[PDB]
Amino acid sequence: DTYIVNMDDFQFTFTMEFEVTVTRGGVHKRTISVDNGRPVVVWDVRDPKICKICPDVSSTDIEYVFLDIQKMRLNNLLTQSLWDTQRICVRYACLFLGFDVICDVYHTTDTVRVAYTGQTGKEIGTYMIKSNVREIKNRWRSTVQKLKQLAYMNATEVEFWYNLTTCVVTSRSNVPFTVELSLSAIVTDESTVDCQILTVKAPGSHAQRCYVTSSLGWKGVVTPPSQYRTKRVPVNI
Ligand SMILES: *[C@@H]1O[C@H](CO[C@@H]2O[C@@H](C)[C@@H](O)[C@@H](O)[C@@H]2O)[C@@H](O[C@@H]2O[C@H](CO)[C@@H](O)[C@H](O)[C@H]2NC(C)=O)[C@H](O)[C@H]1NC(C)=O
Ligand SMILES: *[C@@H]1O[C@H](CO)[C@@H](O)[C@H](O)[C@H]1NC(C)=O
Repeated sequence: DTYIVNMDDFQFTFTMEFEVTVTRGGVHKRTISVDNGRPVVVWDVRDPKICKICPDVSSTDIEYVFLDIQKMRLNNLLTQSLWDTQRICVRYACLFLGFDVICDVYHTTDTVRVAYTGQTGKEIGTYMIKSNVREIKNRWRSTVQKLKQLAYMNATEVEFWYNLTTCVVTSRSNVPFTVELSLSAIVTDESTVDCQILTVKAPGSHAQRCYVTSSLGWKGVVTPPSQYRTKRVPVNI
């Protein structure tokens, strides 16, 4: 019931990263990521791409409005007084602890990098986030818990075969991870708001192990290479 949801909203700790990039020539981008992972919501230069297990983000939701305001702010900075730069980016990296928030705020231009660390909003930018912590946590908690579980080793799919050895690792989480062969390699990182597909191929390789290392704090192995492309899960090693 509502009572228990409230307590869980408070107790669950996580981070959200809001980022906006504005470039001279009309190319902008707004994104939301959680737990310092890949973006789960992307607005490209329309409607955003929103991860399937993400809450809906309408034009009036706090997340959308925060990013919209930052975008307008950055446009102003370019037009007003930043001609020594072709682009500007702002990033709010916020920790939601209880109903408190600590954000590190980063601004980047061609020649200048700025960081305001440890902002609590108690500077205006963080204030808006701080003032809406309960709503944000309530909206995102379930999404963030699922994203962690989807990052588990046993939710990770691995196609490790030989034709020329290839290892394709698929994850439905935004949690970062790396894929390494037991070896000259080619590494491909394809990602959408919904999944990550990391492929490592080494031509003329007879590597017998494909390792998967997760930011979540785990490492697993798939071995030996198949002759066919079939999905398996990494084994703790
Ligand atoms: C899937 O695996 C998890 C445990 O996976 C490990 O721990 C994760 C935190 C992550 O680091 C993974 O990559 C690791 O491989 C299972 O969850 C555990 O289940 C046991 C008993 O079943 C329980 O005592 C633990 O508390 C659980 N771990 C936690 C804290 O989540 C989960 O059951 C597995 N799911 C399936 C389908 O088997
Ligand atoms: C396997 O080799 C064949 C040609 O012999 C090629 O068409 C195919 O793309 C290869 N598959 C992989 C996994 O590289």
